[PDB]
Amino acid sequence: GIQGLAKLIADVAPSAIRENDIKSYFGRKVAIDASMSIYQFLIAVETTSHLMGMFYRTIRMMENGIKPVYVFDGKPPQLKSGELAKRSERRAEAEKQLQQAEVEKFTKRLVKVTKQHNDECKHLLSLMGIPYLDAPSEAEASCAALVKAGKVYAAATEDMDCLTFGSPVLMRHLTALPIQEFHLSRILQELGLNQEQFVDLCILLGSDYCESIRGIGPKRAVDLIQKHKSIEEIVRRLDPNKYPVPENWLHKEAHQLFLEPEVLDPESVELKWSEPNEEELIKFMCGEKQFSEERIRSGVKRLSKSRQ
Ligand SMILES: CN1CCn2c(Cc3ccccc3)nc(=O)c(O)c2C1=O
Ligand SMILES: [Mg+2]
Ligand SMILES: [Mg+2]
Repeated sequence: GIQGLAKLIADVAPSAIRENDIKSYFGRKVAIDASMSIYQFLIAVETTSHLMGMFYRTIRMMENGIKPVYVFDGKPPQLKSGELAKRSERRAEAEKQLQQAEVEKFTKRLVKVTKQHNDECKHLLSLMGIPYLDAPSEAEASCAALVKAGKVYAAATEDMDCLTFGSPVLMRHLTALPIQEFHLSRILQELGLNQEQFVDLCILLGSDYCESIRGIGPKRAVDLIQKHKSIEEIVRRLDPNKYPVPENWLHKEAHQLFLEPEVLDPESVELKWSEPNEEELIKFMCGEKQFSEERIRSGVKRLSKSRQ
């Protein structure tokens, strides 16, 4: 995510954020960041919470006429050609910050979406008749591309860096309370920045891909981006003794990653929603995952009715 982005937009561009009832979305298609959704199900208060949340939160969407397409993460982006970055390195950064102390905040970040979580959620979605795509890299980047192409109305994720990846519309809290909807065009207009400049502001705010300048906070960053437009222009004017830039700063590699990310082909995708398979759903959820037969049978019934 982008450190303090949702709070900064609430201060500078409040009219880009709108809170709406889930009843206002009947008939809409959304691209859900499945990796972040599974993560959110695992951290809420062996485990089957990933399947429980996937089954009941998807049935709720279908009961409110929302048609979801789940997008799963592929390989992590590589910023340098010499090194091999792994998503577990971010969880290692979260473990250092945890033992220092916001204690609960860093405890959530340790949680891994395992191989078994992804495969069992894709198995559940197939039985339910819900389509899913595998993104070549970040699912939030592919959710944004599906929106730009007009394939779906919005990207549904808790990840603010979906705006950084260019998603025109971002819906938050769909798998949780009203839906929080962000409009990128309105954000860019109120800040007086184009997408390239917004990506550099997000870098200075704090992203998962590189460091941000120590000493330059959120208000100072907006100002410096409004005046100088780029990070290369800001660094060439900062006092190197007052504000030293990070050593071996990957800000250029992070910028390219956000502007031209590796995304799925939206035209290769032919979205279909099909009838749930009740017999195979009971055998998997109850027979294999020890779920209550009556609670599953009831959910499948609500889901079948939602289509017809
Ligand atoms: C599958 N997950 C796991 C959680 N997650 C987070 C949350 C986080 C932040 C920093 C280190 C670890 C996890 N931020 C993202 O930016 C992000 O993309 C994800 C994600 O997709
Ligand atoms: Mg992210
Ligand atoms: Mg993600």
